[PDB]
Amino acid sequence: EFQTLSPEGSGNLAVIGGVAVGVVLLLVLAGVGFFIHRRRK
Amino acid sequence: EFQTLSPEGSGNLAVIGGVAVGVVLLLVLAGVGFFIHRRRK
Repeated sequence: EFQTLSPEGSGNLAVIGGVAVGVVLLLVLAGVGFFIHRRRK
Repeated sequence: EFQTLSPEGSGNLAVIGGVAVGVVLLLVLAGVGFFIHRRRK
């Protein structure tokens, strides 16, 4: 499930992807961050 | 899959939030969906 959203901005509407996308990635590291080591190894 | 497109639209950047944001919400329901009863206990 490889996916890559290249940077595409025009003006003020570009800020949408920047924040939106940025949130997605952060969501992964977060959940997958503790959900991967919730009880250590 | 995407069809019916106008010859000139002043919102090509809007599609960013639509997809980006839409993905975020879906990410929650997904993870929180199985992570709510994963392996039962």
